[PDB]
Parts: sequence; structure tokens; C-alpha cells
Amino acid sequence: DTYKLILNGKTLKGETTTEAXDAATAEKVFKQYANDNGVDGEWTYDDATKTFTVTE
Repeated sequence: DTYKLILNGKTLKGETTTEAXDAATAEKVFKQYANDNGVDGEWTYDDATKTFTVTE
């Protein structure tokens, strides 16, 4: 399935998507993406919309 990431850092805002097996693998990929763009963040997930949000 396609999972979505919502970036809601203090300055880093945006959305991006990735394909995954399960949600946990998508989370690991998204966390690396966020890290490479300056956000280490508080992570939440809405399974109904297959959407992760990372907040600072």
C-alpha cells in the first residue's frame, strides 16, 4: 500500500509518500527521510488514512 508522511516540524512542512508490506517498514523509511532533512520528532500514525505525522 501507499503510506503518507506529513511533516510538521518547526520549519519543515510538507507531505511525501512511500510504498510498503507493512506500516512499520514505511515508518522506518520515513524516519530516515525525516532524519536526512533535519528532523529526529514526535511520531504519530492514523491507520485509517495510512498516514504518519511527525511533529516537533
